[PDB]
Amino acid sequence: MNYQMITTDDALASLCEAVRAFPAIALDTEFVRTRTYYPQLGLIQLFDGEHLALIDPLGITDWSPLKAILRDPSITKFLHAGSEDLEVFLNVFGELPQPLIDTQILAAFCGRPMSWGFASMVEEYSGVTLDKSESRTDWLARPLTERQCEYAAADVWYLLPITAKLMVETEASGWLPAALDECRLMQMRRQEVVAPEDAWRDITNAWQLRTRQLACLQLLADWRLRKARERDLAVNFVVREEHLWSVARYMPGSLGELDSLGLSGSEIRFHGKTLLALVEKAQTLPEDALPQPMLNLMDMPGYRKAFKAIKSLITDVSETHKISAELLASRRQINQLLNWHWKLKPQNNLPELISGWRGELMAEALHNLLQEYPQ
Ligand SMILES: [Zn+2]
Ligand SMILES: [Zn+2]
Ligand SMILES: [Zn+2]
Ligand SMILES: [Zn+2]
Ligand SMILES: [Zn+2]
Repeated sequence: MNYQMITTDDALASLCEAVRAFPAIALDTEFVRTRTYYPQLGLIQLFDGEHLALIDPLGITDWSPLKAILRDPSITKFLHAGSEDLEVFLNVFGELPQPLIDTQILAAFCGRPMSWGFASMVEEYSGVTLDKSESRTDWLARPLTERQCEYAAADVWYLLPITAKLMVETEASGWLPAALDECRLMQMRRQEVVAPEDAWRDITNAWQLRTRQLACLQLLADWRLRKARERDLAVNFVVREEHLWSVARYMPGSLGELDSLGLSGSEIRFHGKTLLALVEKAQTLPEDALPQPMLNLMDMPGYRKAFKAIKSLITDVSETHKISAELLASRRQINQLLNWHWKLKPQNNLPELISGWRGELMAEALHNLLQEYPQ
């Protein structure tokens, strides 16, 4: 297994010139989890069957050649368990590769766990036991060690042959259309960008607040997300989630009160004045500018009965179509459908359970079931 380190624009351009003739490439990335808002990318790996490249983002300035490869419809891009990879791709390229297929998703439609690990999959198809000794290392350290490079290279080297095997297995089972739609769905979700004004909607206990308190949370979460993106710090390193909620709930009027609420010395010295000003702003906001209270799905009449009924339906669909119930519907997706049914919150698209491949399988049954619960 021979790999090439690519750290210059010219080398990247040369690589892509050769790769463009191939029908598919295996991709992967390595990044570290720190306190930054955007993950710190340490490496991108690519393999077309002949060229195995380890691309060092620190040495690249012009990504154009690779972005061209990544959007080329004649080159199928493959990865395994790529949720985080999608995040990194959007941050460095501004767009996701297409067409892009995830072997973990293909395997799930073939009967494997939605969380089937790369090493396990490689063991199954190649009989090779991967070395995980370099999995949790510092991908930003330089130069990377030979062992690190080998680990990174193996993630695409062994993936390519498996992509061909799984594409055949998935097609042979009749689930390829569904698997590709599912891959598209994950990609669409990752592309969604949260506007600062909507940051509050993702705080899971925001529903417990009254109108004035919620107006405060909206302003606070908007400010925090913008600050996080400005400083490149995860939102909780700006102001802890619990602390931000407390400011919204208790509507403090002094720095002394922020201390009483538990905010740290750093949060107070850097953001105290701002937080208090946001509270005051919400306090003086005109009622016609206040947000509507949230409707806790769990407190809607019939919720528990409907949830149980849907779970039961999913089980029947699962046994009939010989597909995992977890793949058919997660708790998140069931709640998404019920939030839609009862119009408990704004949703951009139709619920996943009654759209795309899932809808084709059970939308009729789900709509029939929902007739038992008043909108
Ligand atoms: Zn060239
Ligand atoms: Zn080359
Ligand atoms: Zn990955
Ligand atoms: Zn990897
Ligand atoms: Zn500011």
